[PDB]
Amino acid sequence: MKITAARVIITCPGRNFVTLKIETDQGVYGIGDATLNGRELSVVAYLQEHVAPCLIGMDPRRIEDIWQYVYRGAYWRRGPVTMRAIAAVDMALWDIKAKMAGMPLYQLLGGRSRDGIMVYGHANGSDIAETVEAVGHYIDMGYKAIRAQTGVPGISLPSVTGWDTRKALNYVPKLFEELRKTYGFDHHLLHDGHHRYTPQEAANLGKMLEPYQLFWLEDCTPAENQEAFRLVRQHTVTPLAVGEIFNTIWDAEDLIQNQLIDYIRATVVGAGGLTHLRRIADLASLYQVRTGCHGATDLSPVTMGCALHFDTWVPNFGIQEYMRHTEETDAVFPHDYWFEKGELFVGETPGHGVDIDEELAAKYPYKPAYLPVARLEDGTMWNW
Amino acid sequence: MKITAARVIITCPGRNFVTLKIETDQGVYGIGDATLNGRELSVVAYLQEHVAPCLIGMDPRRIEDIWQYVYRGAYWRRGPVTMRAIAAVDMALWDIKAKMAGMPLYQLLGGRSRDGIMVYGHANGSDIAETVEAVGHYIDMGYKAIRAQTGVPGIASLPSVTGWDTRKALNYVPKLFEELRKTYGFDHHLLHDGHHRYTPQEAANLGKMLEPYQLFWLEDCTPAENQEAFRLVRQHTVTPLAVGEIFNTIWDAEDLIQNQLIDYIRATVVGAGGLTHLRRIADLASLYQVRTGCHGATDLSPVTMGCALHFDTWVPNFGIQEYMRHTEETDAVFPHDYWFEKGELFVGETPGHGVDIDEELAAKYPYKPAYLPVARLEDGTMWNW
Ligand SMILES: O=C(O)[C@@H](O)[C@@H](O)[C@H](O)[C@H](O)CO
Ligand SMILES: O=C(O)[C@@H](O)[C@@H](O)[C@H](O)[C@H](O)CO
Ligand SMILES: [Mg+2]
Ligand SMILES: [Mg+2]
Repeated sequence: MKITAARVIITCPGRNFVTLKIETDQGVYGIGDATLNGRELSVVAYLQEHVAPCLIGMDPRRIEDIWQYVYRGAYWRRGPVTMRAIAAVDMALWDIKAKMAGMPLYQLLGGRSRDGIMVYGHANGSDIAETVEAVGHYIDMGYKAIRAQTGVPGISLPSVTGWDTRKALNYVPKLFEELRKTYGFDHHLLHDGHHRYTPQEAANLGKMLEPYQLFWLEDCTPAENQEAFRLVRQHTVTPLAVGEIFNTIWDAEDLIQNQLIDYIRATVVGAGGLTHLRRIADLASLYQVRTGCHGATDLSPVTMGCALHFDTWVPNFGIQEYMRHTEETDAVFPHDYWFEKGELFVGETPGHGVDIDEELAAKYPYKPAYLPVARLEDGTMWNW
Repeated sequence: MKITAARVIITCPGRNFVTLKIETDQGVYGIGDATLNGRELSVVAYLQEHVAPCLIGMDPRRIEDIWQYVYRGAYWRRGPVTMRAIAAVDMALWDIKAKMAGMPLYQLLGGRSRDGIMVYGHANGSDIAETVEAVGHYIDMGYKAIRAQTGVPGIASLPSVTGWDTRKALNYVPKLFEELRKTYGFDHHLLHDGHHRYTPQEAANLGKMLEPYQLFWLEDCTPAENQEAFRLVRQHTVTPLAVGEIFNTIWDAEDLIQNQLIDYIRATVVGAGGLTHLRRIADLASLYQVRTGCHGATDLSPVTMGCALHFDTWVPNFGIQEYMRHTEETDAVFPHDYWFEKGELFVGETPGHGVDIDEELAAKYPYKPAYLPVARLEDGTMWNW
């Protein structure tokens, strides 16, 4: 058996999405997500100009060998661009293998460990009053868990957002106090610090959030230096989550082994496919750390398909982030998974259950779009 | 003052090179290297399609701000492609800054700490005898330091596949160095590149066997994604350790340095985010007496070498600089102010990093796909080349 083509397909039905389709001399084919929000074309070139030509002629059934080949062979290892390409390949290969085996992907990983996949919604508001109402809305819809984010009163090319930590420190804890007073403690409440705090400030925020029993406080402080979470972990029992921007297990080995986090957010597209995410989930499992896969809209339905198959099997499953795609996106990427009363469900279609309608995809041309950047009040470049 | 253009130039005068040229509304312009061997076009896209557009209109004098902007603004941080793009931008801006100051770059970093820059050459051979001969040649050319690599007897359009067997290497390599010292004595720095082929225990074993031959260093003995991998090596041998040519940020070497597991950090100006970031890596290293030993193979353009030599000229904890000669064509395409003489490199007094690019001449050498090799164990196992 041989790979006869590895094509990259770009479409923009609501936002940019890059897909890889691996074709074989047998007919069966597979697709993988390679979308890197804000730097999409870098992965396209990585795949088309470099990886693709090497895949031709290889035996697609050798998922592990090809993963190692693309990972080690690159010589310059790890990285956002590099791992996205590897993930796209890995996803396409597992898709092919599941199809050939005639089973939905989760069966190959080890079968299902659960039925539905708990997810959390995005309750946003310009202020507390508005955010509180938004959480009520997600509660009405059947969500067992809701992430609450609020604007802080007083706070194409990349947009520029402002930030001031002291204002956030004084406001955010009031949001959650109001949420608990209003809705009680029967719901999982989450918060994304979005890399804005130093370890000490994160420790301060976490301790102030303790009486509100949050499901987790995410990406509280930049994690390039994994020891950064030590101070936070030492000063608070608020659950900690991190990892959406991670691309390999090395970005989290110390956070996990030193028990500095409760949820690992790495995704199938961000951390090199099922092959590598599995290793990350395994290490986490040893320390009772659970999966809490990132799932914003900049991850295509292909990723969500693969993520749900993963979530259906993984023992130490924690939760799955869920952001709805547009109708156009859903048309370009027909899939076998659906939402129902706060839970996602993966179908029984062989492969990861997702496909790409190339003809329809061609009707939505690439359109550049950047993620925002943040600056402090004095103009200092900060973390968005 | 504003950036009016940030163009990417591709040329292949002997091998592929990617260059970024930042222009301003003041006449002065700067260039930086963005070459990532075997994956060149991904950096071209990263820069061309995403970063360049954002640079238009920014104040080129704000080197730190722009570095932080591209580094943090990317959201998805670190990585070989990401850092190569950032390094190119940084090099071009420091180049512009030094030109505007009317001084060669090293003056801005803090002035020269030395005259010449010691380099080491590449003595290779298919077997010990041939390799011993090559070392003698390099010694004849006046090299004070020589890296000696030998093929082991029992062991470009697309990735070539090379074979590997650790046991055979372990039995053969120590004999190379034993022969070298017996033939040339100990009045020469001798270096060896393990090139990621060994596990930590095997590297400890190799290092220990090499101890009698006093090596200047044993480089990249074992994969370092897990910085703890050098702990076993360091605890079992006194042979000096070097690592880092494939690193792209200070976070790839933080623990290696602070836990004193290495003696030389090999990170480069193009691999680790430019002068701005490499300086931070050098500063951390000096606190533990770790010295610089910047990688410098041919896949790094003269723009990188120029920047590296300015950095080497200033940095106090300088150790050594790798030097692989570029082809005449490459030297013609990239006019530069630095030269070699009796085992040392010297950077010139030309304002900026002293390097430039002849765009008209560069256009005469079309890009040509070329990959690095891959290695597989005897049983077919994908390994580290
Ligand atoms: O946790 C989250 O949902 C956010 O961090 C993401 O929306 C993130 O900002 C985007 O995925 C970046 O592309
Ligand atoms: O230390 C060295 O000289 C080698 O490791 C390099 O030639 C390396 O193989 C290449 O620079 C990779 O592009
Ligand atoms: Mg987040
Ligand atoms: Mg090397």
